[PDB]
Amino acid sequence: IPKERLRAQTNCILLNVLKQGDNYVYGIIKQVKEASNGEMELNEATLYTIFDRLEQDGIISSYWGDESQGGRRKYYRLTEIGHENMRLDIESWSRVDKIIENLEANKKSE
Amino acid sequence: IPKERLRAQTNCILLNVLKQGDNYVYGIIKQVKEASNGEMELNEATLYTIFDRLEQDGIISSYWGDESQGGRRKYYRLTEIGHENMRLDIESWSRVDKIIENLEANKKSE
Repeated sequence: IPKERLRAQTNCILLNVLKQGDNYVYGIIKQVKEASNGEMELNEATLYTIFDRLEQDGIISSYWGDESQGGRRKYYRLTEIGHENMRLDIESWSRVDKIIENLEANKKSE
Repeated sequence: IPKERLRAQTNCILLNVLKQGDNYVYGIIKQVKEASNGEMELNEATLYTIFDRLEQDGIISSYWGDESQGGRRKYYRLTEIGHENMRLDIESWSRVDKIIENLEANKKSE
């Protein structure tokens, strides 16, 4: 319950980083540290566990980057399904919020 | 994934009904039908499955109502833990949204 809340919120934050453009682990981790004012310092193990599921479910794809450094670097991209699922999320959840303000309003009536 | 999104959103809507005051199945189902403009017509089986978990985890409590009708009627109440968990949710998720607008802003910088 305290770990389940986080799981969703981490996943949400990570996918929004990939919304800003394709990225690789440390690029993501440093961006998250920055935008969360140091609160959320992500682990590589955590990020890869989450990314390994997301890739399986077709929400993100991985590809090899430019190797003009003399080394491998895995980039991550938000797929088509993942863009769509991200849109439906905002659609569903704003609808929910309309349904809730209607229940707070049906109180005022009754 | 399409069923997991709903599970969370149903749970959220149901707990907000119990925010408006203690209630019993059909009172809840009719209120949800109303505030969702007929879209969400809940099943008793569904509602009770969800409520049986929520009660186990201590988020809601059940009690017997007034029996001046000559019949049993189970009411449901949002517990202390459940009020707190509902507050933390809004706390965490608005923070998340700050973290996201910061990632959409760190783009504009870079």
